Amino acid sequence: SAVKAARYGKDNVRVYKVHKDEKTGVQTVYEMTVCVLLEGEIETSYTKADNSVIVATDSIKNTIYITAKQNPVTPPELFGSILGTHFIEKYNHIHAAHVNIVCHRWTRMDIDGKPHPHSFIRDSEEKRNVQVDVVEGKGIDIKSSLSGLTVLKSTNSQFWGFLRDEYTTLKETWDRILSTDVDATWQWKNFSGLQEVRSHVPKFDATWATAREVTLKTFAEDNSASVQATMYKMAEQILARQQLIETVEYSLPNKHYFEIDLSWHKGLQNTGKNAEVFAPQSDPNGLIKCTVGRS
Amino acid sequence: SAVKAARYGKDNVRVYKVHKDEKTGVQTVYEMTVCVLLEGEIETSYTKADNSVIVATDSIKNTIYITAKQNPVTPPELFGSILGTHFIEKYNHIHAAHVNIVCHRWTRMDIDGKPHPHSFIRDSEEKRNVQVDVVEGKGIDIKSSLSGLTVLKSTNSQFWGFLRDEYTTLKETWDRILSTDVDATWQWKNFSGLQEVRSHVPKFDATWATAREVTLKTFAEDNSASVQATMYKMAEQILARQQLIETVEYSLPNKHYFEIDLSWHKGLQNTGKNAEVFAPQSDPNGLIKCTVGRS
Amino acid sequence: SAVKAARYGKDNVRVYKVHKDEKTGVQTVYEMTVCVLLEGEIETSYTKADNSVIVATDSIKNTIYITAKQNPVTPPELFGSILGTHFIEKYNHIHAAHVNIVCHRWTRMDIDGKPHPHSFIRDSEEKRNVQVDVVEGKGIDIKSSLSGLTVLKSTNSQFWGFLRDEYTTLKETWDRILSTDVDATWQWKNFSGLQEVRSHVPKFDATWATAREVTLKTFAEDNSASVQATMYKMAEQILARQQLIETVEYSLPNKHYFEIDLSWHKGLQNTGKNAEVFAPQSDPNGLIKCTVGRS
Amino acid sequence: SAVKAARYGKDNVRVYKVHKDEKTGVQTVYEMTVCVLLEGEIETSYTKADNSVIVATDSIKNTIYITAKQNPVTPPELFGSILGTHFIEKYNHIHAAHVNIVCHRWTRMDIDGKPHPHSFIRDSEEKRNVQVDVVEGKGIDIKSSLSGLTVLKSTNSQFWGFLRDEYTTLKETWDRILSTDVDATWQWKNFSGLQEVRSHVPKFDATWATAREVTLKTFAEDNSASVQATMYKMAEQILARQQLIETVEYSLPNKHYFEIDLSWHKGLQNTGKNAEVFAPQSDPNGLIKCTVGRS
Ligand SMILES: O=c1[nH]c(=O)c2nn[nH]c2[nH]1
Ligand SMILES: O=c1[nH]c(=O)c2nn[nH]c2[nH]1
Ligand SMILES: O=c1[nH]c(=O)c2nn[nH]c2[nH]1
Ligand SMILES: O=c1[nH]c(=O)c2nn[nH]c2[nH]1
Ligand SMILES: [Ar]
Ligand SMILES: [Ar]
Ligand SMILES: [Ar]
Ligand SMILES: [Ar]
Ligand SMILES: [Ar]
Ligand SMILES: [Ar]
Ligand SMILES: [Ar]
Ligand SMILES: [Ar]
Ligand code: NA
Ligand code: NA
Ligand code: NA
Ligand code: NA
Repeated sequence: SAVKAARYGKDNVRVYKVHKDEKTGVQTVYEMTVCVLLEGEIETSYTKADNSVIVATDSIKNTIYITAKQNPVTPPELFGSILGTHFIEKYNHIHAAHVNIVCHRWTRMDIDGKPHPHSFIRDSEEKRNVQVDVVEGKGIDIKSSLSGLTVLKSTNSQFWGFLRDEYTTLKETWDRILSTDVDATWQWKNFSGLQEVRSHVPKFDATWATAREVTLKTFAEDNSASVQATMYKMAEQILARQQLIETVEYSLPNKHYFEIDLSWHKGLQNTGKNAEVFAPQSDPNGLIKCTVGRS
Repeated sequence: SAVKAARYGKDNVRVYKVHKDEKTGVQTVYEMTVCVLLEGEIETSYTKADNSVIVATDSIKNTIYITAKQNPVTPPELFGSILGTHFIEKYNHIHAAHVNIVCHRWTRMDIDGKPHPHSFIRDSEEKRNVQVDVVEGKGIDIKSSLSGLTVLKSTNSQFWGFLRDEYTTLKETWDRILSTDVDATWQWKNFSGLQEVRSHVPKFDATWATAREVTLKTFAEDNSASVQATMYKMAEQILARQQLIETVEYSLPNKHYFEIDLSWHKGLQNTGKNAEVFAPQSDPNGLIKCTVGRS
Repeated sequence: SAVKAARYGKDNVRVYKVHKDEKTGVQTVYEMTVCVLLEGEIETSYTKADNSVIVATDSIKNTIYITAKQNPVTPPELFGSILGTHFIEKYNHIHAAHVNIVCHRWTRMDIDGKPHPHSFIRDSEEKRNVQVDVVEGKGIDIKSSLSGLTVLKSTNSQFWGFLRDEYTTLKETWDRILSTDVDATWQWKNFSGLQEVRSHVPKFDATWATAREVTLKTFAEDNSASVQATMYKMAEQILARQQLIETVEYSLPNKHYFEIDLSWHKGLQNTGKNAEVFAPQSDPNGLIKCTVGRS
Repeated sequence: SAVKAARYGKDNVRVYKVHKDEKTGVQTVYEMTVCVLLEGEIETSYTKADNSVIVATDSIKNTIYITAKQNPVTPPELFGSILGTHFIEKYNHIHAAHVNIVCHRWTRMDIDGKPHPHSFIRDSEEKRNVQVDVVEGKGIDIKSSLSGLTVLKSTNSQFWGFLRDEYTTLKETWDRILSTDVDATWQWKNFSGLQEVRSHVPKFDATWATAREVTLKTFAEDNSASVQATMYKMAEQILARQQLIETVEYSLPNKHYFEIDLSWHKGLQNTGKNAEVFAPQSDPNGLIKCTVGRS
């Protein structure tokens, strides 16, 4: 046998960091879950019980904590880059670092009108994430995303004119519910190293903000021909609003809500135009993915 | 043997309902998970295979759906009452109905400044719930609650002067993080029936709003002596702001965040006054409950 | 206001312990999640910021770990008792200790026929649990249970002759699937203290074994008239097989599996006697509880 | 813009099927969760609101159910192939079908010694899975796996001689606990179509059985130099026992259990050779992956 591929490291490192403006007295907190996996000349640790090549997962956990103390942890794209550059610059036999960051929401609380200086609320389970791959002599590839953004519109969603054969039972509809959890990824042009990443830093928040803003607006205003048609509109708006983005990716569940025929009981009318009460369906669910780049 | 207690019914009924103002064109959606358990003279179904006494769980699922079409599903306290009264008035041998409702958030989206007429976002996993027990010849007891409200303050939390013996290793602190998920219950005075419930309807939202408002403010403004001291302050503020509430209950995890000594590495300083990076601890967690009523 | 009820302590303490027979070289591992909540004269910690009355949750976490080192952690009923007695005997102002233990399965692996001396497998997510309430001057109440025991029979389950009214749509069936997760609790006679608990120790495993054995057999052999009828049979068999048990409790979901009419497509026959393919329904689910004691 | 990649279909289709030997009266049940995603000339559904190209996700749900009635659902590798071939042979514009199956355990119950003819138990949350990609004019690629297989050995695991620098705090150990959840994938040689898949059918169970048997034995008998060294041994044993397997993949968390220094309290000794009580750590966790093919 032989080692064809190998990576190893530390998953699920929970990390908190506070910033104290000792002038204003305003505190900002950040919270993330971090994973770092390394590659390189580490095959012997697998084939020959040679641990001499292993930076211990424990130590990678140390490094995450250390790097966070020594550097800003915002924006995620930058922290990832700094963390991954460390591993490949520090160790000769380590040739790639793979850094996934999941960011958790701590939104400043508004109390009696006023933004409060050090109290926070998890106002969603929506996440901002990054995948940052730092390969030696290749640069830094960054996939940014927002995920777990759960939305529902009660009308202005259609689905008609799909293929009908002897497998088809679904009725054409000109008015349905559409609900999804948004998973959106945008992939940056290759950067050459930390310097280039640092030169674009303001763009990372900007593009994230844009992605979320477009997602929410297109969803609410579009008279959806299908999930397919609506997600493509979002994607092409994002690509047009930031040229450092090479591709845009959406994975979207169709979280169906079924009409309930209630007419067997007192001729009660609750379908079509009369539909008021709906059965949310835990499963199964439609799943729709698309990758959109420039023509 | 003999049947000492028995209840049965349907759990986890997912329910959606839209309201369309066909004037304005504004739609409001509601989503909940419903459980109804019945009691009465149903022992024979257990001891003698006598199914004649059983309203089928399936049918209870029907009734939930039906009741929702025939009535408003807001406020939860009212829907519960209507649903539970149905069972005990309809069936002679059914003497109590137990109705738990969990309400899901669908907050209207703000698009380009403007409230959108039919698009919604799950802007938290926080729930509003009710437990409504309708017992025949006894009235309607209602426990309302908010839950899953996750908060964190970065300072203005203390814990010193606790008992110290040969089991104690915890250091006194005059500045720590405090994070919790809020579970708050307030118990209404017994109501006599649907009429009395209907006469107070506006109070149910009001009190909920109050509970959440007090919870968030007391948490942010209080220089916490302990979780114990801070939750009692919330409870007594709620009791004072609504006389139809008999008791107030808080269950609160203490979701610890530990300091990370980083001084073994380059004499780096990250404890006490220097603390910037923290290890959120998934487990274990402190748990603190209190029931507070009037003196 | 005033404190009506109060308890506090530590939840979700994960605990592992190995036993090494240094004779045979056979190791036995145990793993549990532990919660201890205390009561007593602790109101002032809530009303007056008086922390002097508080055994710190941290210290309760210490005590769990310590008690486990100093004592056997099997059987759960005994460990609970020892742990809870500690708190009420140690502290004057602590008058009750509430101890929930959840036990995790580590079943010895069979390798090449032979029981292996120190390798284990989680061969189910089924748990053995205890609730042990130690109240000062009142003794020790113990609720033992098994839970998360998930079963399914493909036939020999019936449900006919239930009430039919204008809410009923469910068809009578003389052959259906029955699936559930078993939650079974048996409540011991009050014990006077640790001595009495120690005098019965062998009974705790025995009764657990019995409960599981009866549960599985009655489920498999009974031609079920209903969940109601089948669970009562289990309960009365357990009560008859151990006189130190005062009551037996079952909570059981009915995890429905629906027939799929496939006759719209090539007159394919998949209902009634022809039924081969079924839709497992995540929700909603029937829920059936019973408490059975002696006549 | 333009569509770079696109797939769509139905996720989380829950499926049950019983087999009745009407001779013996022995029933066998099967339960799985199924996902089918299609590709082809479907870009217009995204760019031009052209639904004419879409086989509705609903219909794909039908097809899963239908295919299951018309064919055996065991072994998973075969069902996948049949299901995926259907889509690409049926529709001109559909050029690839992607079929993930997750299999759920229903192990026949042993009652009073005897295998019971129609009663079953979920005796683990361990799954057997397949990923079957059917691409038109390319054949059938199959990734089989077992997952969620959770194991722990109490000794005979070592970790020493890893790199030590100014990031390292972890102590070398010649005796620790090793716990993991096993995720093992083995990738078959490309098959040309359904015929070739059918010609190897007996091998699929065999290889699965082998994978699990090797996994469990190597884990229990190996004096682990590291997770790395132990997983490679498993992989090379599997490759040697089946030549139709091209590569073998392991993803493995290191689910750490920490020693508890209890010496601050009554000089109690619970470290090194004395260690009996351990803190299972929910997070973070070491993660170790390897892909092993033939030299
Ligand atoms: O928007 C939709 N896209 C689809 O592909 C689909 N299939 N069924 N329903 C659907 N709705
Ligand atoms: O606020 C707190 N209350 C407690 O009871 C406690 N115990 N440890 N830490 C604590 N913090
Ligand atoms: O066993 C059953 N008990 C019930 O109470 C019931 N209700 N619907 N189906 C049922 N099956
Ligand atoms: O088996 C192990 N492999 C590793 O790579 C490692 N790192 N810390 N501990 C470890 N144990
Ligand atoms: Ar952070
Ligand atoms: Ar969409
Ligand atoms: Ar509703
Ligand atoms: Ar609090
Ligand atoms: Ar234990
Ligand atoms: Ar049952
Ligand atoms: Ar199946
Ligand atoms: Ar391993
Ligand atoms: Na390097
Ligand atoms: Na009645
Ligand atoms: Na006491
Ligand atoms: Na095709």
